[PDB]
Amino acid sequence: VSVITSEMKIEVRMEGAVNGHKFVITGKGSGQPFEGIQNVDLTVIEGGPLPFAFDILTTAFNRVFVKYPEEIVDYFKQSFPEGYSWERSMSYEDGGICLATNNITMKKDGSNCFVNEIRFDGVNFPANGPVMQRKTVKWESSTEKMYVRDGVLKGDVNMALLLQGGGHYRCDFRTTYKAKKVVQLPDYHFVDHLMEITSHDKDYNKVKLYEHAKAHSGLPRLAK
Amino acid sequence: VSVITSEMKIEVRMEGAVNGHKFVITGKGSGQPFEGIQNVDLTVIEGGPLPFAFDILTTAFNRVFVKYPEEIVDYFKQSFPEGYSWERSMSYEDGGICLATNNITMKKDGSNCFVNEIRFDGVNFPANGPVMQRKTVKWESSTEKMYVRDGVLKGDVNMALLLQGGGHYRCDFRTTYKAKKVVQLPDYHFVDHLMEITSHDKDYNKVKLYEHAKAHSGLPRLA
Ligand SMILES: [Mg+2]
Ligand SMILES: [Mg+2]
Ligand code: NA
Ligand code: NA
Repeated sequence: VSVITSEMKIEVRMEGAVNGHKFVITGKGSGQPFEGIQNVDLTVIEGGPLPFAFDILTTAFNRVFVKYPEEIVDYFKQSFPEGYSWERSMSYEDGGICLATNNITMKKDGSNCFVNEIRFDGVNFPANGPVMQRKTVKWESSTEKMYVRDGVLKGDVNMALLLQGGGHYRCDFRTTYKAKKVVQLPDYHFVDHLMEITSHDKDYNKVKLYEHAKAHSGLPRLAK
Repeated sequence: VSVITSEMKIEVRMEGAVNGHKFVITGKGSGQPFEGIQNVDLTVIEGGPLPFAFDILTTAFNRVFVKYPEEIVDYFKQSFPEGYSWERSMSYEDGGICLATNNITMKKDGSNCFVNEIRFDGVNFPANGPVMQRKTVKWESSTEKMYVRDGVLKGDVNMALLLQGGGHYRCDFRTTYKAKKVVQLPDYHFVDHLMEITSHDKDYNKVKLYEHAKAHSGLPRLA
């Protein structure tokens, strides 16, 4: 039985370090689990102004916000109220690499709210690279590949940051999703994503995000 | 001018998380910079007993402890008293991966002591893997390849953990060393390492380490 509702709140707190630079970011937002859309307003409370591209942090700021068709098992909505946690490695093509974790649960009060405890760490970003030079524009849309492995769910996605000077900067995502209770496991499937920074101040101490995500089973066998 | 001396103290504090499990470890030790040897006694003060193999943490607990030949530029000893920091990615063959950083400096009270601030994070370690099942025996010796890249020093090394059931579990290290001041840069070279846990209690809440390291220029051209 699912306890998810159409309108739910989001509370997040991220603590981390990139190339040794420590920072803390908090935020509040809301989302529509069944429509696969969400928003969050972020505020850098420690470590600002960040010396690296804020874009590397955005996907860390919940697959429960995905419109899942009836035919596909929803690993995430089943996991609540207890919730689930995820672990992720984000390997950039120039050697830079980030690891992040998020422990998600719903508040015990009927406030329909998700609480997110996030840790984010990145290292080996070249001083003259697009991340430390803040030359990123946005993440392109993507299609995450979902598959079960040893009783848990994995999601791998080829990501790409559009650069200011044109061209792309690739990053390979490897995520492991772990429900806090036994839930039905889904067959191999996909999750399309579109996420962007809808607003931000000069130094990105204030950032607004938006994401739209939908699950599917890939292209039909027959054309048209 | 180097301010390094033959006998120096070591103080370390590591804060981290592996597969979401938080922990804090502190330690005290000593080393001989010129002989390339060092020891450290570690104590898990938070998060114990650790659910993962302690071996994944040991290389995080200073390349200043390497016997460098006269003919090879020593990037590390030159950096003090200011010091240097390092960043490292440790990619295991089964997908597990760890990142760590260490900010190293010398105390300014004349106590000949290195202070180390370490952050360690690991994710994607399979529940049935040797790390989460604590089936590791030790790290084999190694030879780290040192090369300059964009004004800083990189060190890459093929590492391997001997497993209890026999066989090895490989990990590729990619480290970036950054001096806090301008120092002479070295030519491509190598650093041989031998590190081991010389003592530990049942759950590894108490662990003693030892490392021996020496730099060199590789095999001579002639046999
Ligand atoms: Mg922008
Ligand atoms: Mg042992
Ligand atoms: Na399914
Ligand atoms: Na040299």
